[PDB]
Amino acid sequence: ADALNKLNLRHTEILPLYARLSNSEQNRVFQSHSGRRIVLATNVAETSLTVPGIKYVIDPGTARISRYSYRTKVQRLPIEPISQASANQRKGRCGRVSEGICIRLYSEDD
RNA sequence: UGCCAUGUACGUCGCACUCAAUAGUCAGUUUUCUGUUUUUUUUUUUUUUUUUUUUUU
Repeated sequence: ADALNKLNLRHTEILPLYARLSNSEQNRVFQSHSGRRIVLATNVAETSLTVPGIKYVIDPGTARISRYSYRTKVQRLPIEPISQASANQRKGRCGRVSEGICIRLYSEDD
């Protein structure tokens, strides 16, 4: 968000979404606008909220995932590449209203 | 308190100071660094920093 607001794209506003987000802000994601909104979201939008009015989707293929190992006896949440099913879900999150394009910031072999 | 017999033997002398000067043996390639003063103090205690994610009579 700071990088995009430093970029200052014309007729474009920057909109976040995550789990700890305010209820009012989560409704402001849902409300209308004028122009283009670049939404930066997480597994919340991957799974639950179904943010509307999205044309294209960027998948870096990256998510923290909870984990619990026997050596450390402690819950961790490492940064791991998302699955094929997670990639397919993030891909399908954009073809709701019209034609969708999923730009994945990694390789097809990967 | 009177007397004491006669002749009877002599000379001259020495001492010192000393002694010097002597044989043969030629030569050693070119070039080089090395070098000097001056400000001096070198050294002084620090700190809290980010967030997958989702459900429970």
